[PDB]
Amino acid sequence: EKFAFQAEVNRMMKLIINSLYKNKEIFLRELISNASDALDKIRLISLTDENALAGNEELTVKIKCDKEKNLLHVTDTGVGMTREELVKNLGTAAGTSEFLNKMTEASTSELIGQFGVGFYSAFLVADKVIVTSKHNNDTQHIWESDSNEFSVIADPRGNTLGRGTTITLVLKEEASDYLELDTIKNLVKKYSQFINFPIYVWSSKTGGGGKTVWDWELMN
Ligand SMILES: COC1=C2C[C@@H](C)C[C@H](OC)[C@H](O)[C@@H](C)/C=C(\C)[C@H](OC(N)=O)[C@@H](OC)/C=C\C=C(/C)C(=O)NC(=CC1=O)C2=O
Repeated sequence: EKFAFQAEVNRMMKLIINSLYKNKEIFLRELISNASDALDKIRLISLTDENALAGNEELTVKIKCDKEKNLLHVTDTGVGMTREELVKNLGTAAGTSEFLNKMTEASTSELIGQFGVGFYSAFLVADKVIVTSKHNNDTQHIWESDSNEFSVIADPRGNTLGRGTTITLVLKEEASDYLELDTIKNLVKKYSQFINFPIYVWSSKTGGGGKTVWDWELMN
């Protein structure tokens, strides 16, 4: 059922990702960029095929800090991924050479994005990463990994996303700060530069008369 990452690829990625230890907050920049790409794709598709947005009529990025469960969620209503794409694109050449040539013969913070491995920076702050996704052409599925092995299963909750993807991070004890609204809001704003889609953070808001209310708060 489960899978294991390629021995050499894993080892090399461990070193690549670890080199970003002085600026771990970049994982959020990468997840936001990924969401932006998924949203650009569904937006382009919707220009000629309006029914493409039927499963969820909105184009947004919504972030939720679940202090109660020690989880950080980054959800987009982009194009989503099929079960095969989760297994194939989050599980697997001599292209590694091209990556270390860029490493040694040449910055890591700007190379991961270009090499298409920025997603893995999530492991800088998380012991486990879960990817829940729903694409128009398939049912909702869940990918899970501890950075060494991974598995994919049909989501028993059914199609709850409508369309899109949720990146769920099980935060390391030393990354509890990322559950704080102020910290998350600050980072989102710092990394919501060229994203042409609204990004929200589920937050507490002043409700008046001493009342506290919760709602999505626009960051860009
Ligand atoms: C150019 O596309 C990108 C690729 C190539 C490829 C895998 C694209 C993918 O093909 C199935 C879909 O077309 C695309 C819409 C899905 C996302 C961007 C997902 O994010 C969300 N929010 O859906 C992301 O989930 C973690 C997919 C894995 C990301 C990896 C391994 C990475 O590190 N960098 C990548 C960032 C990218 O932008 C990357 O490799």
